[PDB]
Amino acid sequence: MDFDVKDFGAKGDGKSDDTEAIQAAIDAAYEAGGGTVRLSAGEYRVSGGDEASDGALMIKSNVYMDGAGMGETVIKLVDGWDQKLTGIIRSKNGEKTHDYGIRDLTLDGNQDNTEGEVDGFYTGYIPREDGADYNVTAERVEIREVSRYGFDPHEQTINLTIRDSVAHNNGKDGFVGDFQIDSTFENNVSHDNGRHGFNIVTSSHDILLRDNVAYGNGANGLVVQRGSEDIAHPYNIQIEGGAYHDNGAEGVLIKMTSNASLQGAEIYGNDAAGVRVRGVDGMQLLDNDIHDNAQGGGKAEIVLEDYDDRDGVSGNYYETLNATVQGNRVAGAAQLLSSEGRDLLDGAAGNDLLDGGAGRDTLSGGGGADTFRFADRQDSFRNYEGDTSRVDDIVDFTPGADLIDLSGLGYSGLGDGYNGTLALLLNEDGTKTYLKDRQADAQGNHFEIALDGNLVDSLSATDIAFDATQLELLGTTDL
Ligand SMILES: [Ca+2]
Ligand SMILES: [Ca+2]
Ligand SMILES: [Ca+2]
Ligand SMILES: [Ca+2]
Ligand SMILES: [Ca+2]
Ligand SMILES: [Ca+2]
Ligand SMILES: [Ca+2]
Repeated sequence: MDFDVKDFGAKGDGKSDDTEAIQAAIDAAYEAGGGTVRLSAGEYRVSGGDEASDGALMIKSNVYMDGAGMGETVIKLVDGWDQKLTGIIRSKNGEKTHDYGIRDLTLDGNQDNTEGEVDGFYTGYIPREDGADYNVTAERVEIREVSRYGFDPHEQTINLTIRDSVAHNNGKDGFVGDFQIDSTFENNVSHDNGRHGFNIVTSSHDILLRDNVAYGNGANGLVVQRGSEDIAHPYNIQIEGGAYHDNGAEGVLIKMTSNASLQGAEIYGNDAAGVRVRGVDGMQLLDNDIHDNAQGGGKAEIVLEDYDDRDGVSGNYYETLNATVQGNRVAGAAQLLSSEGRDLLDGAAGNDLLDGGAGRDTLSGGGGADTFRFADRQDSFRNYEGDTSRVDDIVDFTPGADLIDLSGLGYSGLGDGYNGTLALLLNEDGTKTYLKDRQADAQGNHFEIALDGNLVDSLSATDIAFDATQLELLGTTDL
């Protein structure tokens, strides 16, 4: 059978302290080897213990707590509590608790009637040490009015799944995954939180974020970040679907992360850029709908940039690398900058800036007047003796609108390809146009740019900026 807290003396009347009865039900379920602790409809008042790590209710291995539904079963911190409480429901610190979860209930932090930092649901083994909770589940759970963190799974947790859950009106973050491994957040809503809707931090890796919605938060709707500690970066973070809109900061912020992907999401109405990527080694930005961002100021809907933490906790400089930005609808300017490696960068209807950096890159501007910047002669070249092509190709250059920014390369204009000029040439097929420097460097490399189509007769000098003054007069972007 199931274990009913009201059979253990829980009143569920909104005043009596039901902590002991709920914990007795949990302990009885544990003694039998596992089970379900069921709470009928009602408001159950709970309190904490002697220490912060005691939380309020200590859930245990093989024990699931199952209420009557969000707003129907409410576990609410007692009025006047003035003690920091790390997890109204939590597992034990120093124990690798496993195969437990919470279903069909509301956790209420009673922040209006209590003092101190309170978190709703807390998991993990020990900060900074090895060992993990595993097989943790939260389904159809609402966490509200906690002072710091609504859902705060922590270090370490393996195979956590939070689904169909809501976190709202919490102090800092509705959902925060700290060192989650092989974990899934799906079909959740995080809104009206103090700082973040969703926060993936502290070396979390192999995380799926599917069809989540974040709005009304004081900062990012979703942030994937290393954190404030000198620790390993998160990696393998796959965001699919969902919406991140009307937040006080960027819709989606990804910084100091490896192999992150954001696909199929709707990102609009945010105060900062819709998508901001800072020092990410491996970033896929695919088939998103990004519009009407930067509502509190800013010039870009999408920002790709590095992160200089040389004066920070790590002392390192992190370059954004290995970017594939394709298929997005972006109703504004996109700053698509990358570095060494092959990058595929596609703009949208806005006035975009594209620079793939070193390596062989494929650039396309889409609609609007787009600037394609080439900042170094080593960033696009062909070696004829080796018959090796490392030539950036521009897919859809439009001479009447787009601009090639070569202002820092020391070329003076079009010509025969020697002595500071670039030769405008057509391939023998008529399908490709080339801007070629016919002078080889010491390594036998020729600086070249490939443009798909036949542009020998329409591409002119005013389409290329050869120095700083020409860039000043011809610039197509505010970036
Ligand atoms: Ca239920
Ligand atoms: Ca534990
Ligand atoms: Ca464009
Ligand atoms: Ca590149
Ligand atoms: Ca264009
Ligand atoms: Ca060279
Ligand atoms: Ca390049």
